[PDB]
Formats: sequence, C-alpha cells, structure tokens
Amino acid sequence: MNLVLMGLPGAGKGTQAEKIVEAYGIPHISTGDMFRAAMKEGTPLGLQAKQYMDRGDLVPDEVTIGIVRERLGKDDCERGFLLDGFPRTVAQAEALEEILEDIGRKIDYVIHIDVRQDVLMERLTGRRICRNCGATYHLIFHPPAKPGVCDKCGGELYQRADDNEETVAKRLEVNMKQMKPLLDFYEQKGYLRNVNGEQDIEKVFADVRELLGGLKR
Ligand SMILES: Nc1ncnc2c1ncn2[C@@H]1O[C@H](COP(=O)(O)OP(=O)(O)OP(=O)(O)OP(=O)(O)OP(=O)(O)OC[C@H]2O[C@@H](n3cnc4c(N)ncnc43)[C@H](O)[C@@H]2O)[C@@H](O)[C@H]1O
Ligand SMILES: [Mg+2]
Ligand SMILES: [Zn+2]
Repeated sequence: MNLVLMGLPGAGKGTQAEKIVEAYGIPHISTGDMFRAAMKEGTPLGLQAKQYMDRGDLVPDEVTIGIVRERLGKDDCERGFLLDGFPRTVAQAEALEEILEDIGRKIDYVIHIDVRQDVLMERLTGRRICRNCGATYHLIFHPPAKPGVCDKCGGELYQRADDNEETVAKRLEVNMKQMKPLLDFYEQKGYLRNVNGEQDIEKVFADVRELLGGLKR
C-alpha cells in the first residue's frame, strides 16, 4: 500500500492514520510531525520552520521535498507507506511523482477526507495530543479514559501552540487556496477517492477500510 492522505487542517487525517498504521503495519510519514520534532530539538531546519508554523504559513517547497525524498528512500518503505499532510502544493505533488518513479513505488490511491470549514475551529481549539507518542484526542469528541493522560503510553497531553483562534483562521485561509489545484491534479491522474469526514470517527474508518480492501497487505 502506497498511500497519501489529504484534507483541510482539523479534517481527521492524523486520527485515521493512527488506525491505518495499527491495522496494516506501514510507516507513518507526517511532515508537520517532522517539523515540530526538529523545532523542539533546535536544529537549523527546525528553527527556520518555526517562523512559518507560528504564523500559520506553509514552509517553503524545496526543503520540505528534501526531507520527504530522504525518508522514502529507507528500507522500511519497501513494502508500503502512508504520507499524511504531504503534498500541500502542486509543485510538491509534481516532485513526489519523480521521486517515486525513480525508486519504483507509485501511488495506489489518494484519500481526500472532506470536511467543511464551519466546523473546523471547534475541532482544532479542543485538540489535545500526547507529548511522548503523538496520540490524538478531543475534550468533547474523543476524550481520554483519564483526564490529561494518554490511553496508549500513559504520557501527559498538551495543546499545540498553533491551535489558537488567530493562527487557525490563517491556516484555513492558506490551505484552502491550495485545495482545488491539488484535487484537480489527482482527479486527472484517476486515483483520487473522496471520504465524507463529517461522520463518527469509527464510521469514517469503516469507509476507509472499504476503500483500501482491493490492496495486498
Ligand atoms: N507539506 C508541507 N508543506 C509546507 N508546510 C508544511 C507541510 N506540512 C506541514 N507544514 C507546516 O507545519 C504546520 C503543521 O502541519 P499539520 O500538522 O500537518 O497541521 P495541519 O497541517 O494544521 O493539520 P492537522 O495535523 O492540523 O489536522 P488533522 O487533519 O490531522 O486532524 P486530527 O486527526 O488531528 O483531528 C482534529 C481534531 O478533531 C478530532 N476529530 C478527528 N476526527 C473527528 C470526527 N470524525 N468527528 C469529530 N472530531 C474528530 C480529533 O480528536 C482532533 O482533536 C503547517 O501549518 C505548516 O506550517
Ligand atoms: Mg497531523
Ligand atoms: Zn502516548
């Protein structure tokens, strides 16, 4: 399974990626996760990315493409992979085609989790994640068994810096501008498939398993 997840900030991509990885054993590759880990470590790329992420802007194309090229060339990607929130621009998608031609690992399907913008502010301001393993919760929609504690590793939950009302409105504007050109790129390829993201979390995952059932595991 060679897969991409696309969708607006807060649509449910991370939530569904956790369930796909647990079921099928393929590597989870999230560019947002990679940039936040680098920022916490204080590396030159992490400090560059921080200026863009704090505002709600996208990180420039070529440095982003470069970290993806290197990750996908690893041995653990031989029998499949899941890209979560990359690509984000048509220039990223064009580069990704050339990378996969070269290593012989072409995309099976692009999964678009479709959610309208009027519900996304409430999704993002109540999001809480695990400091140690990244597991995703929501104080109203999907709370942990014990308050402030991860169900998976027992670590402390926290609110991301970028999940504030002012930075969320900027993220929605920036990412919406890229949606129609990216969706048109993959529709013309023939392997874009749509999922209704405005359902219960377990029903969204059911529809995702139904999409993926024709692939070898
Ligand atoms: N390729 C690239 N190019 C350039 N720059 C890049 C880049 N990638 C990253 N960057 C930079 O890095 C930053 C961060 O990137 P990114 O982290 O990828 O954050 P985002 O891009 O803003 O996407 P999120 O990770 O925000 O949302 P999600 O769809 O995964 O939803 P979730 O499952 O958590 O769910 C949301 C909430 O709702 C809940 N929820 C999930 N599903 C449902 C449901 N069905 N019903 C109710 N609630 C639900 C969850 O519990 C959760 O609390 C960017 O702004 C940019 O600066
Ligand atoms: Mg994510
Ligand atoms: Zn955890």
